[PDB]
Amino acid sequence: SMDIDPYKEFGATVELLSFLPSDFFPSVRDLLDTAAALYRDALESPEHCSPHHTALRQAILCWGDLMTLATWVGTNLEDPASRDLVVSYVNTNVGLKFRQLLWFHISCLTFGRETVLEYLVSFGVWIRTPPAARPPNAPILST
Amino acid sequence: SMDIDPYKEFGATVELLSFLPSDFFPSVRDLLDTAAALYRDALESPEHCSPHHTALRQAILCWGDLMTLATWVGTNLELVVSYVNTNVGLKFRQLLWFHISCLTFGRETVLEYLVSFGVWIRTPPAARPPNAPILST
Ligand SMILES: Cn1cnc(COC(=O)N[C@H]2CCc3c(C(=O)Nc4ccc(F)c(Cl)c4)ccc(F)c32)n1
Ligand SMILES: Cn1cnc(COC(=O)N[C@H]2CCc3c(C(=O)Nc4ccc(F)c(Cl)c4)ccc(F)c32)n1
Ligand SMILES: Cn1cnc(COC(=O)N[C@H]2CCc3c(C(=O)Nc4ccc(F)c(Cl)c4)ccc(F)c32)n1
Repeated sequence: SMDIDPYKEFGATVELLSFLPSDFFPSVRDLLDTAAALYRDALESPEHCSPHHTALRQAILCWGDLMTLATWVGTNLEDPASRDLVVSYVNTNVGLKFRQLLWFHISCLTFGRETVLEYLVSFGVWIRTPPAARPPNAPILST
Repeated sequence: SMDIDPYKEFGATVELLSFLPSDFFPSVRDLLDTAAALYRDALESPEHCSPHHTALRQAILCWGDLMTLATWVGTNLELVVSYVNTNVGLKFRQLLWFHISCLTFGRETVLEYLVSFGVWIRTPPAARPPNAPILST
């Protein structure tokens, strides 16, 4: 009966990240490509660097495990579309969680946590303003 | 792809933990229970506390997502649960044990114990002392 919030220690919460709609978040493919492109040397490094790095390290690997289970279904699980349904669960339902988690951490390193959090409410408020009055410019993430 | 080692930032490797045999590690139920008993308050806290705390936090939750998925397949299809607890179980048993033990007794102590144990257990019956080396504060 323990309840740990992956975001608590970084000044956010699961409720908060779910304020951004599903379709705001980049893909997992695109997210890992970006972590590598901007951070491989630090993630692969033997320094802590930041708490963010530590967490990101763990989430890439954890997504890894979920993906190596997804490959293992089929190549070991005999039945046909009862195999596809599992790999479909993995890539859409859990994938959303990790899309949230990875975004949060790459975006925090790239842009700074306090800037990430402000952009988060600002986009959530903005996107929910209906088209009728919602400005052309969604707010921006920068630095 | 990049090759990240979850142990590297704490001065060990996946290789080095595999030195300890499968049956050295407690069960996951037993590991999570100890995490809670010894650390619930720090793990649920809003401070980082330490890199070990940060990583362990993520591992518990990760194991949780795998259980979540495992409970899901049983009720949404008709096992896959064989693989989750046999193959993947061990990896999290290693990772959970490593971080809990590092916080409990100290990284450098854990690493000394880990080599001394792997050597000791490999010394065959005929000559292995009956008393294994000890892990303690
Ligand atoms: C050039 N510049 C300087 N500052 C800015 C930022 O501007 C915006 O994007 N404004 C947005 C804010 C939300 C909103 C609403 C609104 O009422 N939104 C809303 C949506 C959902 C809610 F739940 C609530 Cl309470 C309010 C109506 C009109 C708006 F223009 C805006 N640009
Ligand atoms: C002064 N100024 C004017 N424009 C700018 C820069 O504007 C951009 O084009 N910013 C982009 C960068 C990505 C991003 C995201 C985002 O979510 N990015 C993201 C973060 C982490 C990731 F891993 C990935 Cl794959 C994407 C959300 C909103 C954005 F506006 C922007 N400065
Ligand atoms: C001379 N002396 C001084 N103290 C003592 C008595 O100490 C013990 O009985 N040590 C035990 C403590 C647990 C443990 C483990 C272990 O790794 N346990 C473990 C670690 C982390 C966990 F999360 C869990 Cl559930 C179990 C491995 C070897 C051990 F010897 C001991 N004699």
